[PDB]
Amino acid sequence: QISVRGLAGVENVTELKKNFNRHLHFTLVKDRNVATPRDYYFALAHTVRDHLVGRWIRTQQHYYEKDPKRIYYLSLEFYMGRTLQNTMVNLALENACDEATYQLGLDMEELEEIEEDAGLGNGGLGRLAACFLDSMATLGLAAYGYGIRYEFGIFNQKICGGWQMEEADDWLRYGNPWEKARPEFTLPVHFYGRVEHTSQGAKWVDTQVVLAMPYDTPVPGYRNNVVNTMRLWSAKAPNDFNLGYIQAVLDRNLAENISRVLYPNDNFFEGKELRLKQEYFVVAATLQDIIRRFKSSTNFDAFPDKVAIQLNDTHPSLAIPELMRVLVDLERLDWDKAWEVTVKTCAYTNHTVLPEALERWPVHLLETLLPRHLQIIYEINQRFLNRVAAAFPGDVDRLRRMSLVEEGAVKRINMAHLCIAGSHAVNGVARIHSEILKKTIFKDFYELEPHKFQNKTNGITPRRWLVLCNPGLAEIIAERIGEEYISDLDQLRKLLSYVDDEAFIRDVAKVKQENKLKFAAYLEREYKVHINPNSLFDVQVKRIHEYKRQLLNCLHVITLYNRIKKEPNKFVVPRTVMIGGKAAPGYHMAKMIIKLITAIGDVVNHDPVVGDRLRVIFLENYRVSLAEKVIPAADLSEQISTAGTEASGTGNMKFMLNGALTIGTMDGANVEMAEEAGEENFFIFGMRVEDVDRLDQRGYNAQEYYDRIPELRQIIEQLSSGFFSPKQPDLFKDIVNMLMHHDRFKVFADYEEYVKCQERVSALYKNPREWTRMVIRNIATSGKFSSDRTIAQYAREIWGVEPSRQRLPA
Amino acid sequence: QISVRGLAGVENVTELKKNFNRHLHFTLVKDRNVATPRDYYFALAHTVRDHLVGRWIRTQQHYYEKDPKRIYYLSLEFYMGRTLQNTMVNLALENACDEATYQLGLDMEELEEIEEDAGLGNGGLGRLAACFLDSMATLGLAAYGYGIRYEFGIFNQKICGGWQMEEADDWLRYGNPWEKARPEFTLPVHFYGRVEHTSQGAKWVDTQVVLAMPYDTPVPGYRNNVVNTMRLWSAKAPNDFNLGYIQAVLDRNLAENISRVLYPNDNFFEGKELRLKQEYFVVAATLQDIIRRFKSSTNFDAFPDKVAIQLNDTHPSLAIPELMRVLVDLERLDWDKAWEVTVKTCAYTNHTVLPEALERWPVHLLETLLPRHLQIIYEINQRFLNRVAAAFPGDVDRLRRMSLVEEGAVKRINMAHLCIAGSHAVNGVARIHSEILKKTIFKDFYELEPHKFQNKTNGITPRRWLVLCNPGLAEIIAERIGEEYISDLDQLRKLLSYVDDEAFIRDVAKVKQENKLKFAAYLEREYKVHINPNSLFDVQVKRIHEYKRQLLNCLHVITLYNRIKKEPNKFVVPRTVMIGGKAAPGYHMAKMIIKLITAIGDVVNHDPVVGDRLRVIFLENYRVSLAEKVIPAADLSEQISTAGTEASGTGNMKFMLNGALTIGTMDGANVEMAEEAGEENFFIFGMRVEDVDRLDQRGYNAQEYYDRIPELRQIIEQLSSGFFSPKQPDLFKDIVNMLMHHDRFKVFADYEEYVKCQERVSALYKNPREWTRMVIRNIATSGKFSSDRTIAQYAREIWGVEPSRQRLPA
Ligand SMILES: O=c1cc(-c2ccccc2)oc2cc(O)c(O)c(O)c12
Ligand SMILES: O=c1cc(-c2ccccc2)oc2cc(O)c(O)c(O)c12
Ligand SMILES: *Cc1c(COP(=O)(O)O)cnc(C)c1O
Ligand SMILES: *Cc1c(COP(=O)(O)O)cnc(C)c1O
Repeated sequence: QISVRGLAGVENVTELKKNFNRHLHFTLVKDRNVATPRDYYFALAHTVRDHLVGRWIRTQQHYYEKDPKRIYYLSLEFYMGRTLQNTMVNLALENACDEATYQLGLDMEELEEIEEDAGLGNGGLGRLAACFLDSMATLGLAAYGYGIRYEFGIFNQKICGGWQMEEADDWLRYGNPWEKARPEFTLPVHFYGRVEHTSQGAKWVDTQVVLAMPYDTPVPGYRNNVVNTMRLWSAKAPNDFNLGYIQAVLDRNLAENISRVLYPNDNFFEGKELRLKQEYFVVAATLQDIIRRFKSSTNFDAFPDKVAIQLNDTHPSLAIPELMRVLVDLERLDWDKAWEVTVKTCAYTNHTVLPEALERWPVHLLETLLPRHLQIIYEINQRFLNRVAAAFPGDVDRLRRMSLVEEGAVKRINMAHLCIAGSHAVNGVARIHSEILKKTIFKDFYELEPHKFQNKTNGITPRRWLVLCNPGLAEIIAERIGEEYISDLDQLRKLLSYVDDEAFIRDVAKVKQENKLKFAAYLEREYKVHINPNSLFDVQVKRIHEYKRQLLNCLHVITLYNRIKKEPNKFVVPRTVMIGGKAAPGYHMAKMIIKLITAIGDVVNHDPVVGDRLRVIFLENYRVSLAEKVIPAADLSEQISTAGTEASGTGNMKFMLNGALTIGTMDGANVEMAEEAGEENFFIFGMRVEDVDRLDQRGYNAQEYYDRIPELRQIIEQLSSGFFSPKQPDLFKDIVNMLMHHDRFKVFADYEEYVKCQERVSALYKNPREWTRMVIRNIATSGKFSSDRTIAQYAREIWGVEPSRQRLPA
Repeated sequence: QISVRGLAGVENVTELKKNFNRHLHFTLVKDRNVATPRDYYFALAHTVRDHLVGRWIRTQQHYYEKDPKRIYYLSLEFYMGRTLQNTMVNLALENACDEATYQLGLDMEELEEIEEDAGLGNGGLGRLAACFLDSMATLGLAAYGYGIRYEFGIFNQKICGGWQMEEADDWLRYGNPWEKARPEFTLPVHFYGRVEHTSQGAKWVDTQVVLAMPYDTPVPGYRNNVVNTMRLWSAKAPNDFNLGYIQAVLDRNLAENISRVLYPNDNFFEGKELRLKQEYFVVAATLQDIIRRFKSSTNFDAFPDKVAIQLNDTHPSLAIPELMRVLVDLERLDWDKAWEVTVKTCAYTNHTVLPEALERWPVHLLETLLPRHLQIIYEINQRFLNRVAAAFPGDVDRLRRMSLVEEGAVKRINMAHLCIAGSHAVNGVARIHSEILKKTIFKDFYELEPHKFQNKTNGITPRRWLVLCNPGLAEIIAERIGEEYISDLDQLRKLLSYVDDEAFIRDVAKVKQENKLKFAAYLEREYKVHINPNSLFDVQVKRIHEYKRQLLNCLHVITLYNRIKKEPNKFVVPRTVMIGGKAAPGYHMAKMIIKLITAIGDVVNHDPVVGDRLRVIFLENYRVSLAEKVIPAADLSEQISTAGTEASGTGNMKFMLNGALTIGTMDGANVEMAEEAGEENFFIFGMRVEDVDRLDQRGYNAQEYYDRIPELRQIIEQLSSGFFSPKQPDLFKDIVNMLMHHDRFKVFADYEEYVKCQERVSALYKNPREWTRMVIRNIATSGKFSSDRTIAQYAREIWGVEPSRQRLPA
């Protein structure tokens, strides 16, 4: 149908049909009389997977012979979403499979909808990992993602009476045709036990063993025939485990719980033992696999020339003392040489400055669980602090601030400090965030080793985030500038020369229109709710947090509502306000915010005076595959975190790429995006970082805003007095109370500027031609935010490897 | 190579090679450079499985169109062993696969050794189920085996210091290429809850739900292109299960424990709640599948014309009240019509008279777990006892004896009584066992309903138990009488005309010789132990029990030893005594017997005066695949249970078929085997049933035997005084104590006759020609003990369906 989806060659189509029928018969053991749509999905998945395997085997063979430096991307999260369409897109099979399926009388698009998300992450950090794997394969890097094969990923969110309920996400129930179990490469991981000192050094003894079984998933590059591996470990008990009889067998569950479930906290540290076991399990099994591969080429001097380990946040920070343990305890290198190798191997990416996200493990946990690692940690600390003492003699406060060991009722290890001491590079994830690392929370470390600290602004894959989810937009762009921009997104810059082209303005706006009709329809089918597709689609989708200020958005929604009620007969630009995202299960406040949103929707959606001028929708179960649908359909992207709190964001980038305008604060990558498009092409408002700091220095007093802004006061009164909750008048008193007295995120301080700026958005939307021209300027300047750019910068400035666009042979 | 293994056609061999390489590449994702022997096994398994699927789909389609009466064989155990070779044999692919593998430079026989046993049973009862499935498919019956997919089958047995240690049997670790998950046919099973009575009848409410997910395994008939299904249920939690968050997810394990592990008791009842859950889980999920299939043809009158349910022991006895529950509570039939349908549907096979095997569930367990079933049970009981009252008026003792409810400190349900009341047929498993059911333990039931009680003597499949494990013997038989005997074992009778044929005597004896060399070699390789292959192979293999009298065998071994020590320079026929089998984990006595055997082996195998005249080997980890190796190699089969205790046996039949002579009591099927071969062709000794009864009537006093038999006294003194355990002199005092004071199985009463009869065996073994002639008479008369005969008798006299040897089209 559309060109970017590749060729439907006669031969190709015939082969796909025959392979489909082969899998349906031999793999699924069905005929056409009994097959369900699910059977059909699986037959297609197996047919497509068969095209990946030869390329997978050739790529892995290529790395064996050439022996390039290998990149190991360690993460507790890989938020992959669906694999089938992505695989078609990257192998250029999309149109052929469309044709083949059509001719067997099936709708490929219906079969696509049957695949479960691989929801092995919370939000930004795990989706980033997924984008990075795509980019590493597209750039020909010898890269491996390593993580945990959780049996249950992020919970499925159901809204019941306006409250979130969590259901287990049983994503393996029907099988995963993408993974290959590799039970032959099972490795032991040790826990508990104790340290004995011999003449022969320290020995870690009387440990409990858990086995780590790896599952490999192929990661295809974009049309280059490279297929890299994502390896996820599963926990299995040893066969002599516990070994009355029955209970010993049933107790195998305690060891296998390690890989059972993803912790569903986004940007929040919970100090539970099972989480620490997860962290150690992935690090220990991964390092042994790393060392094994290196030995198949005694001489550890070359180890950092052959290996890079990237730590995605501090979650795999134990890689540092684990690598020391192996080099010192098992390979018998002396301390200083081991440390040298460790530092040159490891690099740390920080993802947040929020203090509640920082991992600080109680010493007594590490003592019981990983006694040897604790000793290595104290030793790292001592040698590190001796270096601080020598550079800053007499500065006793600096020593206490920089210690890996924090004093207190409970002693704790600061995992961020350990990552910094034990890495040759530390990066933040957007320019302002990296600056903040240098000026505030890692200032002391920056003064000791300025050379360690770098920026690598985040990006997103234009494969998933444009060609896959927005084929119509991909197509009208390709019609003008060709197809090359897909692996070279800077080429979108060529579109600035079409900003005054009537046919292009028309086509951009038509795509948006088609995307909106398609989403409006999807809302009706799967969730029985009726929207005006001529309204402005005002979207905020992301995890529910106080720092993300879904609450600021609510205040605006209520403001529009109160303006309509006051002047019912005035014209207003119609809007559909869509907010979606999951709350962490024990995050009470986040759960109250979901409930407030549904309560506003209960009042606004049923008021006959409002008509179809304003609708408030809560998008249930927000996840990667819902993002693929709602983002192409958006007009306005809400990115309204208090300046200084969103390290980067990546949602902001998805929407820029897909033809939405942005209203946001100067936070995170919003700053770079505004600089790329021009500030006049962006809806910037609110305090800057400097403003937040000024306000904190004299004290934030929310009452001042309440006293001076009558629109704001009316909103608070409505909330307090039961307007949004007639059956429980005081239902929202925690929200009000927090806003008036305990708001770390300064919702009221940004309210006036926000509402004003929202009026400018409305004014521009009345003028379709100028809106679409500003959109074109956004899309045309989104090149920088390709994760292909990000990855090339990690490769050159951290890993010391050269990216390559060369295709391997077919 | 050998004819019975089928044709190696040029085309067939070429296709197998290409399919092998396809699976190695696409299914296993390996090339020849990285593949392990395990990879090679899997490639072959997938290649062979592909030949089963078309036949599987055609067979199941055939049953849909013809709609024959369907047989449902319900069992908590299916002891399948390995599948690959059996599948080749039944599809006539064996020689082609041999050729194909050879040409790719692989030894098929090495790859065969890599497959794990499917060890989903304890012993005789579960192997019987496996033989029956083979026979049902060979006879063209529309039959389904239903059971539980246990994650851990019977434990792997390791001998450590002469003691059994149990290790978990993780048989799915590497995947099972034979099964097909069928997650779309998942069904709910209910537990706990309570009964409400409406005007609308009783309703079972507030239950916990566990889901039953089915896995299907193909069962191929012998060269008839029929492939039947074995469906095993796995337990899964519902997604809203429990649904802090993490703990709720981890607690999913409590529901999934139902299918985790096989209870490793053979012929012993342990009244634990988890076992009752297993029993209900398989019955509830199976009945719903049965009813569903029946409805896809309101009218339950025809239900027994379309369905037979065979209960393999009382383990699925809850099928009876479950079927009542569904008919009465859900379909709203009146009681009497439901009962009529239930009785005509169900049939019960009893497998033992040992009282410790009888299942008697405490009322309080059923009350909590299955409150509605308990009410149906009391109602069944009441109506049943009213029928007894009317036939035997005034006989109040009969009422108490026949009750389904036993009185006592703890009230209990007698599951055997329930099976009898609720079945149109009850059978024992050998002629004497069925007679004993009529005369002793079910006498009262037999007087009420004589017509219910039948015999169906057990048999074994000559596919696994001859062609597969003993191809050389199969071949020299086929050379004389052709190949037809494989599905018509009565044709072995034709061999009596070769009893005086020198070439045939020579070939029978040569096969035995080859089998012994092959086993002698296998002992050396895999277990480092050195045997004389010119000795008599004296084998006792079976579960370790007191009733099976491994101890009587030990006494004989020690007797031979003491005779050699007394007259070292006398000639004796050399023997290798091999004893193997597992003990139930908490069966202390069974565990002491294993230890005694190893202790005798410690003394006998290291005595230089004995030389290679006597060896005592404990065969570790006895299981189906070890039986396939040791049985073809045996000369003498020990079947020496106290008369009246072994309901049938089936091991006895395997050895008869494979050219061993038998020494045994008149117990079980030994009686029918002796009657088939002629008593002069069998080594019969010991008390008959009548003798045991006479001895019980006046009191068994072991001291009398000790006082009168000096050989016996010396043995007891040696045991008592530490001869077999120098480091712990009193190690065997429980054994001695039991033998002298508390022996229910009368080991001493049979000792003298046993030793004498063992001398006759030795005398015949000195005369190779006459030994082999007696062997020929055994093999030639083993026809009756084909499970094809057994199954044809169940089909005609219980199920009311006609067996068929017609082949379905290819
Ligand atoms: O996920 C959570 C995130 C945050 C949070 C608060 C302020 C700023 C950043 C993150 O607080 C929490 C507090 C809790 O008691 C809890 O159970 C949680 O799961 C969270
Ligand atoms: O499996 C068992 C079999 C028998 C047995 C004893 C005499 C006749 C038949 C069977 O006794 C037992 C006693 C136990 O205490 C025990 O834990 C067991 O597992 C068993
Ligand atoms: C991109 C993405 C995120 C990150 O969104 P932010 O707005 O950067 O917080 C979270 N969840 C999903 C499903 C995503 O696709
Ligand atoms: C046949 C068989 C049995 C039954 O043997 P008996 O001598 O009848 O008790 C038990 N275990 C295995 C592995 C078998 O093959």
